[PDB]
Amino acid sequence: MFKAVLFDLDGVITDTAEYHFRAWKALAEEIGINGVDRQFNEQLKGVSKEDSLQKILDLADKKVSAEEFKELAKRKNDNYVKMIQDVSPADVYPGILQLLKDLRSNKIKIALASASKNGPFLLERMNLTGYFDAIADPAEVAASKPAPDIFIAAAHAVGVAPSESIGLEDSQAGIQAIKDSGALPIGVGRPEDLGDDIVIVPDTSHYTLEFLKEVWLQK
Ligand SMILES: O=P(O)(O)OC[C@H]1O[C@@H](O)[C@H](O)[C@@H](O)[C@@H]1O
Ligand code: ALF
Ligand SMILES: [Mg+2]
Repeated sequence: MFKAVLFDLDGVITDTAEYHFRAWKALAEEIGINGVDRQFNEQLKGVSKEDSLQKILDLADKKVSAEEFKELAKRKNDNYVKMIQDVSPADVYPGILQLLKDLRSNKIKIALASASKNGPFLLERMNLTGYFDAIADPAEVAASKPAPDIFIAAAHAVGVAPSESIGLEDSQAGIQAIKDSGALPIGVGRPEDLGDDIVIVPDTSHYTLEFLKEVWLQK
């Protein structure tokens, strides 16, 4: 039986992938780049703040100064941080709170494997901090998603091997990170976005302990 679950945050625990998208799209447009639509945004999910900005600049073969790059990343973060101030426990996605309770009651470790530097603040807004045994610090890993490092760090932080863990993700980059960590991925979203080669559920209500057990036994 698996011994840990490694959670992505944005688009898994709550609908903040939507807010990252809106904030990045707004930034892109301010700089005259119009290609950040929902389809392109699938390439941005899971990616660090700096890598996100770079992917956007690349879309338009645009170069900015180092000073401008720093200011643009700050402007997007400042906007995003404003957007999330009113997040509350009411915004926890369906199933997630119950899953945390059920994991905790079955002595399964719970770790956050988020790229977001806003992760701790969001878990506090949602009254979830006390369910997490560890939060992997995304500033500490030498490499970000789709590198596996953040998932490996999350597993190690709760004393479990990645191979004894499930990872939950909504992104292409994050699914790849889980695969390369040795943990078992279960995605949430559309197979058209996340692939047909892993288990994908259509919405978070499917993330029950019963189902995670259902998947572990088979794969
Ligand atoms: O800018 P932050 O809060 O550090 O977030 C980093 C990344 O965190 C990931 O969880 C999101 O999927 C990305 O969209 C985001 O860019
Ligand atoms: F959506 Al995340 F780390 F929270 F990629
Ligand atoms: Mg996500």
